[PDB]
Amino acid sequence: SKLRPEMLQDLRENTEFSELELQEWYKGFLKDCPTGILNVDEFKKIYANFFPYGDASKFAEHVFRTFDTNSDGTIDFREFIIALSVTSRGRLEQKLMWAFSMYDLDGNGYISREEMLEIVQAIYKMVSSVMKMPEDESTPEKRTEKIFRQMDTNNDGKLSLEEFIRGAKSDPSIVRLLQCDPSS
Ligand SMILES: [Ca+2]
Ligand SMILES: [Ca+2]
Ligand SMILES: [Ca+2]
Repeated sequence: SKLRPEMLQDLRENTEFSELELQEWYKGFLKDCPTGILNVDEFKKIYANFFPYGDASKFAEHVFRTFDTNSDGTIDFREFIIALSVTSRGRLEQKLMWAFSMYDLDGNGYISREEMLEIVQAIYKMVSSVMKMPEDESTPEKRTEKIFRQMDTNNDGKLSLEEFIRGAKSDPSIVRLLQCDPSS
């Protein structure tokens, strides 16, 4: 019912959750996923709460690939909570590291254009029914077109991690966030 003391400490180190929150998350996790393992179909049902199932499905699949760090087809409680912790309470630097690890489809250390386009397409499909887009990045190809041509510094047609991180920071939602840096 409850995390072992040895387990608990490993997760306090690798997440930004308190012990109480970890115990509460674990209980609730087993509550909702009795096997102790989340598979892809389950993960799609989670996303389907927030956006329509069919639409959200391909994005969900990519997220799952990334959460599933050992890459076996399921997510244990550890992979879940660590992924949750990073994405929801991580440093900005390490959020983008994780986002990069998602876009780099074949895990070679570079995002190719066709890797980018693919993710961007999935985000657009999930969202299509409910958010209405800017004007110039209001099509996956157009967007992928903006991103590369703002982020590919050395022009090899690939994004390195450092290119990725630097460029993301001129996203408006980051430009906003950064105005809240408590270093004033
Ligand atoms: Ca796994
Ligand atoms: Ca790649
Ligand atoms: Ca490059």
